[PDB]
Amino acid sequence: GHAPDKIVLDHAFGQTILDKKPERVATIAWGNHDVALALGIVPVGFSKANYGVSADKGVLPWTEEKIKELNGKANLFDDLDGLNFEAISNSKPDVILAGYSGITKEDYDTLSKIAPVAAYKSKPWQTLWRDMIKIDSKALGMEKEGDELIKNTEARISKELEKHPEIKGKIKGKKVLFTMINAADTSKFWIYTSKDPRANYLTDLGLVFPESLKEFESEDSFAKEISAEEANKINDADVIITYGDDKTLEALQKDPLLGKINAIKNGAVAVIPDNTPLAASCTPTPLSINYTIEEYLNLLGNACKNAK
Ligand SMILES: O=C1CCC(=O)N(O)C/C=C/CCNC(=O)CCC(=O)N(O)CCCCCNC(=O)CCC(=O)N(O)CCCCCN1
Ligand SMILES: [Cl-]
Ligand SMILES: [Fe+3]
Repeated sequence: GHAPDKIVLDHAFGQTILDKKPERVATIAWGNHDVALALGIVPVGFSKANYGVSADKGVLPWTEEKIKELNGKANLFDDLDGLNFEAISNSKPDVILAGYSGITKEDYDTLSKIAPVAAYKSKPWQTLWRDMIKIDSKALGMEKEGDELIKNTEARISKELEKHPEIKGKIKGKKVLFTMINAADTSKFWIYTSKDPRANYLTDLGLVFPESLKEFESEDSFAKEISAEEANKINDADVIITYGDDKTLEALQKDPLLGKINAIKNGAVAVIPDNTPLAASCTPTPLSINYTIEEYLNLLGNACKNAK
């Protein structure tokens, strides 16, 4: 029969060429294994999740669910402390997926000696969920199936919003900032920029970014650390999203500086329970979205009710 053409990947570290569809697939960093799994491929090895589950388990629920539905088993790399090059070698992969990753040039070179690497396009950790699918699925020789995975995922998002008309209308057009605010040390906090997939995902849910975000937008990173003394700059946000717990909101409202911020003052804050599957899903994968989007929308919806 007719064999597939060769695959040319243009990424941040140059170019990667595959001559056939890889049968043995390794993935690293975050989420890339879910792209392979959503395409019906069980990886010969992938990185332990360093967020959302105990280190003992190391695998997120939607990821584990798909694996068992494929009658496969989870082969985890012991790489919570950093890339485990030997473990990757032992898996004998034909390709290494890293479309969403923070690997360095040094990392890429070592990995490429093991197997062809699908790296990110621009800067570390600056890959949006659609682009993550595009990169990873192309490297698997499943570019066409990848475009259909994107289509079906976009459809799942849209249908879920349609299931909750009140929430959809409530959050539509609301100005949002995804942040990391620690109620313990409120002297400074993080704001994730539009280059970050967990911020971009919010625009898929119907929300928009305030114009103040542009000031913090840059080529540097996916997140910007700003002082609490500059908190007035984000008064144009209707709703603020941050990781935290059941004591976070009240602590922020009682903060002398942060408590003056409109969204915080109004209670228009979506607190995502830190180190839970829900929290981990905020940087979306095709598997995570289907698993958590309804719970996510309920938090966002409740926060946007307090928005003026
Ligand atoms: O390796 C990660 C772990 C979980 C993660 O970083 N998160 O942001 C999820 C919520 C984090 C929880 C508690 N962690 C830490 O608070 C520290 C600061 C932190 O993670 N931030 O996002 C703050 C801006 C970052 C510091 C730059 N650090 C890096 O560039 C690493 C990737 C980084 O910190 N990025 O956020 C890119 C993310 C790949 C998403 C998940 N992979
Ligand atoms: Cl509703
Ligand atoms: Fe982070």
